[PDB]
Amino acid sequence: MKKSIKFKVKGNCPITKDVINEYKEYYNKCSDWIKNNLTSITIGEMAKFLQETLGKDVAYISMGLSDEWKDKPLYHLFTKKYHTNNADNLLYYYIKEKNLDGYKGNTLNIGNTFFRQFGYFKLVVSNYRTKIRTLNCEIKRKKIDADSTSEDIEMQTMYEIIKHNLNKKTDWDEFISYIENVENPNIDNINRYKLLRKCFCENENMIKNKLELLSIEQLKNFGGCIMKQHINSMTLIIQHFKIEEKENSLGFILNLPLNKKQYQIELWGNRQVNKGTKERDAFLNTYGENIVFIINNDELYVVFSYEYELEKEEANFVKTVGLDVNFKHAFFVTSEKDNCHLDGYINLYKYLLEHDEFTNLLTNDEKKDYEELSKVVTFCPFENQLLFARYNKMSKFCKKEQVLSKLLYALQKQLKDENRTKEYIYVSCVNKLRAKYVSYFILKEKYYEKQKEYDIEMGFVDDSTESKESMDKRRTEFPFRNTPVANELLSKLNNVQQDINGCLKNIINYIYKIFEQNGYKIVALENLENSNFEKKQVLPTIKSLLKYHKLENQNVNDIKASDKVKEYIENGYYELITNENNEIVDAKYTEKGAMKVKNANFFNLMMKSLHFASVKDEFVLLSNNGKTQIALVPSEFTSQMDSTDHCLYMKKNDKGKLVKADKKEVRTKQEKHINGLNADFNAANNIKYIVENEVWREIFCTRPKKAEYNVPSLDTTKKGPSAILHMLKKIEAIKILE
RNA sequence: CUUGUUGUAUAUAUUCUUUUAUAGGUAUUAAACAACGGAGAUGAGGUGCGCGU
DNA sequence: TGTCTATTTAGGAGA
DNA sequence: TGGTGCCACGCGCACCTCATCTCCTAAATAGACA
Ligand SMILES: [Mg+2]
Ligand SMILES: [Mg+2]
Ligand SMILES: [Mg+2]
Ligand SMILES: [Mg+2]
Ligand SMILES: [Mg+2]
Repeated sequence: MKKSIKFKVKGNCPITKDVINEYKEYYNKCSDWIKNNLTSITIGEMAKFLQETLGKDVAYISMGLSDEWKDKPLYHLFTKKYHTNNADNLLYYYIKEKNLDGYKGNTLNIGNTFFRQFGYFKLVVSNYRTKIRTLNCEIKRKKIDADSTSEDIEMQTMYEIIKHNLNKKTDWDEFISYIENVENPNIDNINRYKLLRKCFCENENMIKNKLELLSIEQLKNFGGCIMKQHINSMTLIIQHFKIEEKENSLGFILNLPLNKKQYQIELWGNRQVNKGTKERDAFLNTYGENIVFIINNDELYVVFSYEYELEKEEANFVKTVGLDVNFKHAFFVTSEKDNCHLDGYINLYKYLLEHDEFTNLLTNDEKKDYEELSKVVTFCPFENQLLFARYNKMSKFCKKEQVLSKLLYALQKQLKDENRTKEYIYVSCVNKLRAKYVSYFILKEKYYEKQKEYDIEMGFVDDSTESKESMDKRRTEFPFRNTPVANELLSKLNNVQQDINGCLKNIINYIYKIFEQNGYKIVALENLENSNFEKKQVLPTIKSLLKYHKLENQNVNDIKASDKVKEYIENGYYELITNENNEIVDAKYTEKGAMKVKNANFFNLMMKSLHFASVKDEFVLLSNNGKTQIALVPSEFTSQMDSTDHCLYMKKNDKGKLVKADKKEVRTKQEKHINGLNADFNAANNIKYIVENEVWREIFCTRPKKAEYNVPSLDTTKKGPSAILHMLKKIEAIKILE
């Protein structure tokens, strides 16, 4: 397979930001024409024009006037059945004969072949291929009543196939049995899905054809592929260029055709391609025609590609370990009791408990929970509530955060003194990660505050909704992103997130090398794909407490609102500024309510900024060269199933039916599972079981294929609670709860 | 050219920064450890703010 | 009369 | 479900994560300049 190496240009280069901007504008004009004619023009018309004017007996004109494509619209060139080069040539020479992109050359006089046809136009065509070949549909949900039109119900069945992935009839049968068979079902939700399931069977193929028709019909409203204003990149493909080792140096030289002559661009050396290594030999003998110019941080970089041989190892199944990912007490918990057998490993929870100062702050049960976690093999102590004590100064966890931080930094300095580099790097990165997330949160909140200030200041008066044109033009003419305030905040946020990513990579590398050193052949992980959880608790804001809640002119003495609104009013969250007649004119977030809003934002943003569903990607990248491999398992009911029986907990019903027990019934406390273990130790030991048992490995995990770059040795196709729950029942992996 | 990017110092000084404050900016001192397939686009989501309901 | 660099073209069913 | 601990509709303007796909070629000829 082909890899990449970046190089930094050492001197001055003709490639400036203006050249790249001109390239980008040419991209935009070409894509604008393509989007304006994606269905209006036919392939046969373009081919006929070329044959009549230029008059060539070439294959790209013969295939365009063939009967397969003579009548079809322009977007069929981007489908995977049409010949790639033939479609490129037909489109390019039609646009060129017509001058449809307004091309008048370029500033550096770069060879028009290497700049226009095989540069921006080639990227445009390759982008429009991705759009067409993965064409989707956009349907807005709607509640269907008992007496509703056929068109409304027909659309909603297509909607449910799009979102919930209901292809086969078994997909519907599992989904209904997942929704139905649970304590306290929602009758309204089941009625809609049953109606749509009935409709799906009667028009199943018509649904699959109307989906395609609607996708093609929506392509008219497509805005086209647009090269963003923040790109600062340019790709040229040149068949004949040269890369030579610079004599008496560790650098390289790029000989490039620039305005009918040869230009030389000097490149800094790269430790990925060193003089005595085999990677320099592979790079220098197998590089490709791809050349990238990118301006990152006001500096020019050059990218290339080259071939390489991958010797990634196969799975072994001799010693496996699971791993759950959490946020409340530990970042990573394995499925292995710590018994002073792993080498290079240090227990930070078994370090915290050795100090009397920390345990004295612990209540009797909390102390037992920490002593519970300290026997497992854990990593990177993250404390969601203790960390928020840094921002919320009037908190109840403040003294615990101070002691935790002090002990952690003392351990860091001690490890630095004793020359234990891997452990020292790990501890320092844990400290820095905890510190940097708070900075990220502060910067995000400031961004929100400044945006609100700017919007209220502008005072956008718009005539009507439902259309952008009716609204004030200033709302599009002067958006908040343009002002200088927004740019500094985003720069600071990007820097903080970069630090976070680096620290996380260091921690994961530590974990992987610990597992690799002792002879663990496979590491199993959850298949995490979403981390954008909804903000499940947002207090009714000032606008929403007076408009949607209709509390604007009600009575404080007699509040005609919801029970939850009564709960909120009873506590001091709000400041109702009533008038002389006890009519509310304004409402203000008090200190308690504002702090609650900040807390909700803090925990919601923690899921994303720490890249919850991307640590398996780091483990895969480390598994590309290492001896330990990676297995991805479905992340359903792993923190809801017994690790000592490998069974689910299902209770009876009022009708005597076995249904699914609530997730909060097998989980009394968030740290304990009813089986008498730690839930993270339970969840990680569930994860290991799929790999451990040959039966479950074949049932849930895909067959081991050839080793590939960024590919787990074991992966999963099934995605969804209904899919996993259905398979769990069929193998009798179920026990009856009390 | 003892050479690229990113992470790692609770390191020295600062009438620096609450818009990174157990951290950064600005200017120094030091050491190794590690990872590195790049570009663009499209799509699905979540979240912020304003105008309406 | 070379001597380098830009620039077309690349299939398919049909036979 | 997973992470926590359970949550309003339209129009827009912006920022983030995560998934997926394209693409990384070679020969032969035409032209620019002496
Ligand atoms: Mg988990
Ligand atoms: Mg940094
Ligand atoms: Mg867990
Ligand atoms: Mg660097
Ligand atoms: Mg470095």
